[PDB]
Amino acid sequence: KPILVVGGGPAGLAATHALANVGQPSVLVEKRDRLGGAPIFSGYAKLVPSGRWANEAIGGMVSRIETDSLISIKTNTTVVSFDGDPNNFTAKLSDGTSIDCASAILTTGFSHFDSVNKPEWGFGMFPDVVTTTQVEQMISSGKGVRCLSDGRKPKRVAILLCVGSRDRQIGREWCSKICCTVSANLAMEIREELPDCHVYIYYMDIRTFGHYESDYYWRSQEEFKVKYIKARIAEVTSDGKQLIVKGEDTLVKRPITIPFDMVVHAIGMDPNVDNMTISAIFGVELHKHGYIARKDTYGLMGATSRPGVFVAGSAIGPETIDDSIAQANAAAMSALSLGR
Amino acid sequence: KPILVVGGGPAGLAATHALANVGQPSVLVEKRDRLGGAPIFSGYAKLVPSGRWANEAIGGMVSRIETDSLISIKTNTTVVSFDGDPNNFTAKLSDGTSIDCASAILTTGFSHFDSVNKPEWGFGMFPDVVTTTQVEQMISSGKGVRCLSDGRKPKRVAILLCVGSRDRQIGREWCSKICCTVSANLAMEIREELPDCHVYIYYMDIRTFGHYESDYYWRSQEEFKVKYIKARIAEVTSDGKQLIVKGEDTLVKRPITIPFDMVVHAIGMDPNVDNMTISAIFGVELHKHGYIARKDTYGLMGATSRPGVFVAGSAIGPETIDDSIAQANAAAMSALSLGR
Ligand SMILES: Cc1cc2nc3c(=O)[nH]c(=O)nc-3n(C[C@H](O)[C@H](O)[C@H](O)COP(=O)(O)OP(=O)(O)OC[C@H]3O[C@@H](n4cnc5c(N)ncnc54)[C@H](O)[C@@H]3O)c2cc1C
Ligand SMILES: Cc1cc2nc3c(=O)[nH]c(=O)nc-3n(C[C@H](O)[C@H](O)[C@H](O)COP(=O)(O)OP(=O)(O)OC[C@H]3O[C@@H](n4cnc5c(N)ncnc54)[C@H](O)[C@@H]3O)c2cc1C
Ligand code: SF4
Ligand code: SF4
Repeated sequence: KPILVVGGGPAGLAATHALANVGQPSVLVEKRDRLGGAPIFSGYAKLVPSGRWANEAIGGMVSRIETDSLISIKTNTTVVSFDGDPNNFTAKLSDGTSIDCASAILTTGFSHFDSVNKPEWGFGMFPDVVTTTQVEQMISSGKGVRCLSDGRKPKRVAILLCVGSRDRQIGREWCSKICCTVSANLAMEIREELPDCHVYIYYMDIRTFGHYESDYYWRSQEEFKVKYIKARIAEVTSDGKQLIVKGEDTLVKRPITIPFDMVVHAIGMDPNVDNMTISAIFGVELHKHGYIARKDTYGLMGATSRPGVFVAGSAIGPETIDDSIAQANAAAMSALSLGR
Repeated sequence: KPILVVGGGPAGLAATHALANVGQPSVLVEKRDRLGGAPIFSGYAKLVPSGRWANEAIGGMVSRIETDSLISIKTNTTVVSFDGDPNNFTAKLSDGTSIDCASAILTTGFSHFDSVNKPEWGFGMFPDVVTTTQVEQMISSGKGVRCLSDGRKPKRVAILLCVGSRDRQIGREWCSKICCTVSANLAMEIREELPDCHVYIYYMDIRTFGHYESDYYWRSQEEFKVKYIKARIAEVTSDGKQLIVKGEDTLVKRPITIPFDMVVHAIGMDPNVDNMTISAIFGVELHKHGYIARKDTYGLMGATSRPGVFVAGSAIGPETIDDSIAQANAAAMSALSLGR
């Protein structure tokens, strides 16, 4: 009897591999054409905290399951119906396949915030307003960091933190957790490629928690001369030659009008746009902010509101790769407990 | 053979229970007289993010293993020698017992920072300078938040963040990760008990990441009127009857001299004082800052530098309870893979 794992990103790749390593078969259902989740589909460059290229690090997590006979992979597929009870579930797939499964682990991840939803910060208005995902792709493709307007190397880059996060006005109250460290990492990578480029990070708080404090926040300043300015950004405009970052220096109303060649948005981790459908299909409760709800960890690790259905990773909220992998292995550990 | 789990806090309690739930026996070695780790021996009150009392939440994690015949608990015991290879280890315990084990999981945790090590901030000088652990104990005992000097209810409380963290001068470069949220939680608990008490939190950054942003940072301000001031604290002194917090108000570079009844230190999570001994005994590498090193998560989740030895939780660095529990379940999952 296999365990159904839904979503083939870092979390689903970790859960299926962990189960295969104890001789438990699984079926991995992935909606996209390829596995790897956001780090692969979105072309991430070097990951935090390892410094390894996502194509290699997550690519290896994909490779090792693609030829493991205990894992049946279904790409370009979704679960259209799910019924039954623990050790007696039936999952029907979009291609007509029916799977008799013991349990299900939801590793369906998140959705990148679309910066068109924060219009005052200029995304979609000006080509040189880019997301962190675009910068990751410029680096990971080896093309390099360049302005989209004319292909030039930027001499001044601003990174705006909290784009689509910590923003009650657009219904996104959460902190997306990893964007501070990702921005510090990207700022160092920009500086390594472009030694004449000045990088400024405009923030509300810097949240390089744990080991990220010295490895990313300190290092970005001392080795790479990245500048950090506490400011509430009002808008991004254009004077026809440069982009202009307008805001209030500190937490008060001290006006700032600073010119830049490129403005990067540290976009947040929205709940997966498919969560209302996943909730209806699997019969699992959602968190008040739209993520898939998880019970407290002291009881059954990774449990959803439904017996026999588990959840791990960014499906539950903004989350890092290391934590998503730990959660996925733990949810696999909980699903195995149903066999007694 | 059984799996050896060292340290009976949240992580060790989670690993042993998860193994027993799949029929794998374990031996839990705990140096102290009781299980529960820091939340129990340090008398934590309500936990984040659950809001449940640690005595109930972690107490249940202890209870459920104390009568599970698949788990052999050895309190007041340490591992004095460890030798062998995966599926062929021998652990010798301080009580003379010898354990033939398949693998070992290190869940040996951390050590609370002692603020006698930041003397300019008044700990040990004045009875009303307390740690967050002391405030947790005032609440969890049901005695309530009271000044040690005369037993009065404080009317003004200051919480100083980053005590023993983010401080290169004392060799503690890391961010201790959970103290921002713990302080916001404690500030709300103080306000709930003492409606006439004003609580001020002095910070460098507020790091209520993920779901903690709206549940703790925003709620502490909007529902509980907790005040947050960005400031670098130079010293804590006394005028004879009250404490004086002296610093520099970051936002508008101007000095501050503010009176308080109680000053709380948000103490950091140092590496376990036993880590050099554990490293020597188990033959595992340490992180540059003294924690137990963990390999990257993309390979084998929870692996140390030594084959067959795993690590989870605050042993690796400052860590939350939910993350420590997930990591412990994941390390149990990796230890099970050694059976092939
Ligand atoms: C710019 C940027 C850089 C980042 N870099 C880092 C970094 O360096 N380090 C770090 O720790 N974190 C990083 N993160 C965070 C990282 O993206 C997440 O931790 C990680 O992708 C979460 O993995 P996951 O498996 O939970 O979800 P995802 O990566 O979102 O994978 C979910 C998978 O499920 C699939 N899926 C979705 N819906 C369905 C459905 N209905 N049916 C079936 N399949 C479905 C998706 O197609 C996808 O393949 C970064 C984030 C951003 C925005
Ligand atoms: C004031 C305060 C409040 C906190 N509140 C929260 C909260 O609300 N929510 C949250 O998520 N986090 C909280 N934390 C963090 C929390 O304490 C940790 O996440 C948690 O204790 C880590 O669990 P652990 O099992 O890794 O380690 P520990 O709790 O440190 O347990 C380690 C165990 O191993 C034992 N041990 C140590 N050395 C040896 C050895 N040589 N041999 C054998 N046994 C050994 C110890 O005696 C102990 O029982 C708080 C921290 C502080 C300082
Ligand atoms: S991690 Fe940093 S950039 Fe991301 S939402 Fe939180 S405070 Fe903003
Ligand atoms: S979590 Fe907050 S209080 Fe703790 S070290 Fe980090 S910034 Fe300081």
